Amino acid sequence: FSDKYYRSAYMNVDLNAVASNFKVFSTLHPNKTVMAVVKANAYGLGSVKVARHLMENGATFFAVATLDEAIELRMHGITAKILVLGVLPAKDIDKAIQHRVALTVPSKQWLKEAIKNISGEQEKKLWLHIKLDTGMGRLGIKDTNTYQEVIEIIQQYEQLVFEGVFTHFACADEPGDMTTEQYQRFKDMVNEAIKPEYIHCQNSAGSLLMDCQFCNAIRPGISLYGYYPSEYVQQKVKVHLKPSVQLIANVVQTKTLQAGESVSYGATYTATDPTTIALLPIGYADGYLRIMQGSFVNVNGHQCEVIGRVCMDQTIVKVPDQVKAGDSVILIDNHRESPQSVEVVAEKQHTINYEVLCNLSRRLPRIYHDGDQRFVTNELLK
Amino acid sequence: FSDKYYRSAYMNVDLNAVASNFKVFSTLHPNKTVMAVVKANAYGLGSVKVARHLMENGATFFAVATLDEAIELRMHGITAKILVLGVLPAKDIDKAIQHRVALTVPSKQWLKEAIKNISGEQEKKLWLHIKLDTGMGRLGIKDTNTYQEVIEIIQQYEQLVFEGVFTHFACADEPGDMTTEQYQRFKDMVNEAIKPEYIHCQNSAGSLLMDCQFCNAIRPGISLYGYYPSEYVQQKVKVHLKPSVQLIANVVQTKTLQAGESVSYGATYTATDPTTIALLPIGYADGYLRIMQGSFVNVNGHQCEVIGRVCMDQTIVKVPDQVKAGDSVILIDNHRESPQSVEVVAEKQHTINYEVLCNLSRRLPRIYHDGDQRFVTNELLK
Ligand SMILES: *Cc1c(COP(=O)(O)O)cnc(CCC#C)c1O
Ligand SMILES: *Cc1c(COP(=O)(O)O)cnc(CCC#C)c1O
Ligand SMILES: [Cl-]
Ligand code: NA
Ligand code: NA
Ligand code: NA
Ligand code: NA
Ligand code: NA
Ligand code: NA
Repeated sequence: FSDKYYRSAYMNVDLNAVASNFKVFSTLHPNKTVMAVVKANAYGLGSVKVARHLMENGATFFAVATLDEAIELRMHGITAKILVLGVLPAKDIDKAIQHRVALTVPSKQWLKEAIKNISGEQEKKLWLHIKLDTGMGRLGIKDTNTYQEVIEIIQQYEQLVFEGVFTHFACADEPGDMTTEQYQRFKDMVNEAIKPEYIHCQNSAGSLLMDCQFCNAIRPGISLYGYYPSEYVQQKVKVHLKPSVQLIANVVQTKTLQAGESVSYGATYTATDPTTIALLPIGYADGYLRIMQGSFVNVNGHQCEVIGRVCMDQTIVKVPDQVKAGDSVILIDNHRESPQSVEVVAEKQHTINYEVLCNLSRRLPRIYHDGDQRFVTNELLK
Repeated sequence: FSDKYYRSAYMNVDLNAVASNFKVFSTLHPNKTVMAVVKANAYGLGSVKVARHLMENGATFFAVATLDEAIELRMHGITAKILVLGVLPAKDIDKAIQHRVALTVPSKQWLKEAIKNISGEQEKKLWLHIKLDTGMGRLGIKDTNTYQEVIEIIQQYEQLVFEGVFTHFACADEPGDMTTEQYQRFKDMVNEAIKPEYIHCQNSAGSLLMDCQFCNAIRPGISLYGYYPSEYVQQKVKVHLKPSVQLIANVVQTKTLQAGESVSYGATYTATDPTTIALLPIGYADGYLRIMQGSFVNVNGHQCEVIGRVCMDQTIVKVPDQVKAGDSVILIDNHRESPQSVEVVAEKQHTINYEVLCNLSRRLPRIYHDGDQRFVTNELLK
């Protein structure tokens, strides 16, 4: 029954906006493969639906964080190339081979362990992308000799393929020399060995700000979904990105508080004079976190304050008398210049747009728009 | 049956602890039905597994927030009584009837609309619990005349059953007279009409701090899972609750930063002298939010600082030289007196324990423990 929902709170996900943003990247980098980053459930949009729609618009390569994410894509019909960006436990190597998923090599020791765990039951090629650390300081190979040795090991085993090499920028969304230094260091390492088929270093910020002619693939994530990685990037670039997400809830009913009556846990809001309130069927278990108290939402065109504590499943809003049961409320709006933009919500949460999206929980249905056609995913009813 | 998982980051969920906490409440209130609150996926633990286990230990009644949650329980074999605590859209009334789910009545107008939407295709009884507002100030009937009229409407339709009446405390977890006042107001209203089968007002805090002899059912949520609703409640009561959750990740690999090398986005941590770091395969898309930077985690017995920005899928920790790949890291510990307790994590997040648990995302497998038996749910592969 996963195409039905029974509470009027949901995310609208505009797949046409996503496809449009993908085309912007394709057009900016016409000689590169766009390796769409759909990790973390496509940043809360739903990786299965996003990846399927992107394949219909010409995507041929995805990146995810974990093998679970890659297998989830394979099980739901994705036949594109997939790279797992995290480090797979070596004992699970045969599953990556079986499912035709490319893996990240973080170190020489990982590769040696992976080789020891290949049983021979899965005989297909293992596709490998070697990760270089050029300044991010997480896992990755830092020295050129190690990079060369890993390639030489791969060359001694017919089953192992050196498919790609990559790095990742730490500060591409802010001004400074770090990004150019990382890119030059990447080239310096990659130029000391045979070149693989895929060479990639650019996230959304990198892809929006630099050509990087040396690379032949890019890895945009957040900007596919229609968000600039930072304000600095938005200010620097001319390309228009289309926000893909709205968060909507309908007023269940309105109620009148009299002077001296409080609302919600802790009695943290008390009416001074007759005040109309609206109850919304959404709360912090949906990802509309407690810190959202004091924000404004858009109730049928009116800017209305969230008052009292946000509850697990319910949120209270102070509203004008015209507001009635069934009115639509936009809590996250699909426009950057909006008091309900993802960025404004991120500022209220003292965080970044990425986290606002990731917070949106499994309890929210996703309602996908593709042209006239509409599709609903409700994870609870799987 | 049991799912596989391919990244070493997970939640341990101790079902024995949950059953033990349920028994504490049954023993505190031996003449009451314990209506176990398993809304929001049992506060992140997994409502299907929790509810099944509680039924095996004598639970006969659950409460959830939404009809989707109730149907999810029914589809996975739960045959207990279930009350939806939120307001169902009136158009969906036949689905509640079909699935034998009790509904909350918030107002006379809702009931009239619900009645208009009953088609006759589902002929089974519709079980109703009337919600009274005694101070919480959300939806609910606040006046006695309206309460009586709603009961009189229910009495005109053979299909409709007045099964229960309830209210909810705003401030039961803090000192003050509000809770006693609400309880007396509840009794004053309920005593003006015929009494239904179920009479309930106590959440975890209410159940721990008051007998409420007038009521014949209680609605504990967070304390079933082993957490006190507040520090005040913990300080006031002698009953020991057993925490049910650990959040675990294994070190993928360690690495040495030299002086002047930075880590993660924004280069927000720079080593002053040779520093060993560990990479953990968990991040803010898992619910370990960015604000956790600067916290301590427990790496194989050693207290270790989270350094640099927490990423979507990866977290960096500063570690002693003894730490190696594969070491277990406790990020949330199943002990209240711990620097990794849920309450300490909640303080770092500037929130409450409830939200820390709700934040734990669908990407984390839940590994259930029942004695020596172990069972895994991994939503990505479901
Ligand atoms: C998430 C991520 C991206 C996309 O970043 P945004 O465009 O959303 O800012 C690109 N590359 C990697 C690989 C790093 C590794 C391993 C990501 O993790
Ligand atoms: C969540 C909730 C509970 C349980 O609260 P805790 O024990 O976890 O503090 C009890 N009752 C209601 C009904 C309110 C309504 C409608 C809950 O929503
Ligand atoms: Cl990295
Ligand atoms: Na080879
Ligand atoms: Na190129
Ligand atoms: Na709460
Ligand atoms: Na009746
Ligand atoms: Na980030
Ligand atoms: Na979350």
